[PDB]
Amino acid sequence: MKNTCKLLVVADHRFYRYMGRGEESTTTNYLIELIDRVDDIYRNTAWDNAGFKGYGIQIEQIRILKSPQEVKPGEKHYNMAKSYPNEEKDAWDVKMLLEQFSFDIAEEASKVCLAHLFTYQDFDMGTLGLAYVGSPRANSHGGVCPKAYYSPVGKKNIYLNSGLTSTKNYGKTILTKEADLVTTHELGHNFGAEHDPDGLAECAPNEDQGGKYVMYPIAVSGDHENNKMFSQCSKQSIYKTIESKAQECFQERS
Ligand SMILES: [Zn+2]
Repeated sequence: MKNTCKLLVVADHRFYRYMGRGEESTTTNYLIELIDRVDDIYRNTAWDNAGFKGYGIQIEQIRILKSPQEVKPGEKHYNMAKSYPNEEKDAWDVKMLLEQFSFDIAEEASKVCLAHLFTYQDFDMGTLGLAYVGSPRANSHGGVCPKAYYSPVGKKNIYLNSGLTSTKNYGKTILTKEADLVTTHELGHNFGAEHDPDGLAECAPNEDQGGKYVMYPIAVSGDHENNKMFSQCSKQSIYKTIESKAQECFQERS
């Protein structure tokens, strides 16, 4: 039916050079494969533990920004060669970066269920990504489905159906299996999931119980059985969002 959230996938010049080897083919295939692996997790998840399954993601359009964005003095762009505010770090403040991407990609984002940015930046405090949390409410801007949000400062309409993933952490490239989980997790927020309560052991098992689920606030290793699965807490939240938003912007799988 309408069980697929089409994506606008964007790779900046950093991801192109460091993850893609300066090759459009390589960068492109990497993203295509990663999204498909993430899609397997979503598609096989039974949100109602019964029959509400088969919902996933699929790339609608891929954009590879081979080189940085020629910028002028006092202006900033998410694909600009240098980082903001501290260029020396070559890693933006993740929050400002997600907002900038949303501002600059507004036009295209209005045409897709979700827009996701892939970069290669070593964000402070082991941060690997960020994304706006979705909601079942139609007038709630964040997450799945485009809903114009007038940005007082931006002086224009933007869409908060976005998120980003970085495959660099502590000076090195993270593992492929870790990359898959960062994106699953960020898309998870987009799909309506909040962080698993570090209290309710039902949603945050001990290592001898299979480990944490993908939406735990501290990045899982991906070594354990539960690491690439959504908890009950996440299933309930995402089910709620999907139930109403799927009718809103989900399409059929191509
Ligand atoms: Zn999170």
